[PDB]
Order: sequence, then structure tokens, then C-alpha cells
Amino acid sequence: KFSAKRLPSTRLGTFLENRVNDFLRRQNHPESGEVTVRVVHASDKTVEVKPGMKARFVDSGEMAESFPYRTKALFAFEEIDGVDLCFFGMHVQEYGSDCPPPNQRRVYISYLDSVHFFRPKCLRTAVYHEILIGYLEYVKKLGYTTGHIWACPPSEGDDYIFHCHPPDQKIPKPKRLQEWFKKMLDKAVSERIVHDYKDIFKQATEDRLTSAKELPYFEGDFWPNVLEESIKELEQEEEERKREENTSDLSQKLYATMEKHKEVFFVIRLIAGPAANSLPPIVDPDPLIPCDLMDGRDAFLTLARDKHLEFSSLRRAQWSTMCMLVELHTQSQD
Ligand SMILES: CC(=O)SCCNC(=O)CCNC(=O)[C@H](O)C(C)(C)COP(=O)(O)OP(=O)(O)OC[C@H]1O[C@@H](n2cnc3c(N)ncnc32)[C@H](O)[C@@H]1OP(=O)(O)O
Repeated sequence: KFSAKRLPSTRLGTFLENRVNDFLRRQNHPESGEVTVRVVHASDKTVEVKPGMKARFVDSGEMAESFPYRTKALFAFEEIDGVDLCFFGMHVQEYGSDCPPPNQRRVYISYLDSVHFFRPKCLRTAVYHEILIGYLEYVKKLGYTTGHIWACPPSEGDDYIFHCHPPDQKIPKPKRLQEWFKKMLDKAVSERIVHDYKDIFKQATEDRLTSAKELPYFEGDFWPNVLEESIKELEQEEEERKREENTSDLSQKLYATMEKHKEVFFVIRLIAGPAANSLPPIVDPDPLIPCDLMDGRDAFLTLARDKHLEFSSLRRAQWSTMCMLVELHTQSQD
């Protein structure tokens, strides 16, 4: 059988699905189906500091040339009338206790995506939030201190994870998506999972950040590109000065840009103050899960394209879910 449930379990996946199914049982809605959450990829990776920042801080011995992290891909499924439906996916970057600052004990959501067929409709958003809150709860348990979220909605005709969304599945505007994450985080705060959360500018300001080398540096995130762009801006400005003499600040730029886009970037403190400073090493009890299909989002989108796996109607998404689960089961076995 190539079911979602028969996908190999992990502690993380089991923690999340139990949280979700406990929630659903409390709601006692006759339309809800059993939810399955599976981690389908886990591997060690490194994020490499880009040239501009490398020249300025890395070659100086001030900053690590790269940061080690574990990427995980997980999916949530709802079984309904005996049929599997993949309705939520997320990739995360987890920087461990052995990671050098400024990244140590941080988690970053690379991206998340959904297709809006969860049944019942009235519990869909609540279920998304239970998954995200459960995730924050879990990594907090392991000893990660801080979560990071870029509230970036996809551009028109862009799919983060699932190929071909339903035409009538609306894409939230920035403000709506921002409020969505705030509602999730506020619930996590009420449950004493999250200590507090701030926009990136307020956080930087309070942490007394003085140098770009202090800003957490994640794979594919907004800020590494802002810093490269900024550093080339400084390079151009130096050029014009040289022109002025006839021989033809970074922290200021970063703070300006942070303030401009602060609403879009959440810094989430799981463990604050003291307890954060005398933590044991993080030991993740789940094994690595090699799965080339799910290392980052590109491979699955390509697979979907090639085999025509759309998630554009309930029935189409269920069929694509079968094809997805078949691919995952077969790539695993041999
Ligand atoms: C993990 C990250 O860092 S990546 C950033 C987030 N990922 C994405 O934006 C990818 C694509 N978006 C999605 O998958 C989904 O929108 C999610 C998972 C983010 C949230 O899904 P939901 O819980 O259903 O909330 P969403 O804000 O999309 O929609 C809720 C309601 O607002 C409506 N809505 C959404 N966008 C709009 C819009 N632009 N205009 C008017 N209404 C809208 C929905 O139709 C829905 O209405 P309903 O509840 O009456 O049915």
C-alpha cells in the first residue's frame, strides 16, 4: 500500500499529527478526517556567505564562511472518504547548537504552501496554525531558541510547492498574510510556547546590532541578497568618490532597509533571557532521510510538471497525491 500513513514515521511528524488530531477530536466536527504528517526529507546542508559579505567579513576572520543546517520537508495529509489528500507542505532550515553565530539554535521557514481542500472548510486555517504552532513547540523542546519567518506571498503564477493551485484559491496580500502569522503567533504566545515576537527592525534595535555580520544568514532568504545589493551600492558610491578625486555605511543601509520592510519579517523568541544561555547540546532523535525528490522545492515542482500533477481541484489533487505518495514510497524502497 502506498498510503500517507504507511510513509515512515518520525518523532517530529508524529508530534505534529497527534497535536492536529487532538485538536480535531476536541472540535468534534463530523466532516473532519484523520490527519497524517510526514517528514519526507532530512539532510545536512550548508549556506555559503555570498561574495560581497565574504570579502568584507569572512576573509577578515570576523565571520564564518558558511553555516551548517539541516533541511526538512514535511507534508500534511487528510484522509477523507478513504482517500488521501495532500493539503499542506513546508520546508525548514534548522541551525543547530554547533552552528556558529549569528545562526546558532535558530530555525527558519524556507517556504510553506497549501491547497484549500481541507474538510471541513471552517477548520482549515485552524489546522494550518496547529501545525505551525506544533512545529515551534517541538523545536523549542529540542533547544532551538529563535524562529524566523519571511511573510512573503508568491507572485502571480508562482507555486511555492504544489504545482497548479486551484484557480479560485486566492493569494493573500502582504498585510493579510502578515496578520495570518500574527494570529498564529498570538495563539502560541497564549500557550506559553512563544515568549514574544518582534519585527526584524525592532529586534535588531533591541539586540543592539551594530554590524551586518550579526544578522542571521539563511539560505535563499531576503537579507543575504539585500546585503550583496547594499555592498555593491557602497562600491558604486566609492566609485563616484574616486571620480571626484580623479582616481577613477553598511549598517546604515541595513537598518534603513529593515525599517522599510519590517512588517514582513518576524523574529520569534522561543527561549528568551537566561534559560537560553545554559542549554545542553541539541540532539535530534530523528535520522536523516535522503530523498532527492524533496531536497528543496524545485524537484517536486519539476516532477509535477513532467507528469502533469495538478492540485487544481479536489479530485485532481487527490490523484496527484497518489502519484506523489507512489514516487516517495518507491524512491525510498528498492
Ligand atoms: C512559510 C513561509 O515563510 S512562505 C509564505 C506563505 N506561503 C504562501 O503564501 C503560499 C501560498 N498561500 C497559502 O498557501 C495560503 O494562503 C496560506 C497557507 C498561507 C494560508 O491559508 P488560509 O488559512 O486559508 O488563509 P488565507 O489568508 O489564504 O485565506 C483565508 C480567507 O481569506 C481569503 N483571501 C485570501 N486572499 C485574499 C485576497 N487577496 N482577497 C480577498 N480575500 C482573500 C480566502 O479566500 C479565505 O476566505 P474564506 O476563509 O472565507 O474561505
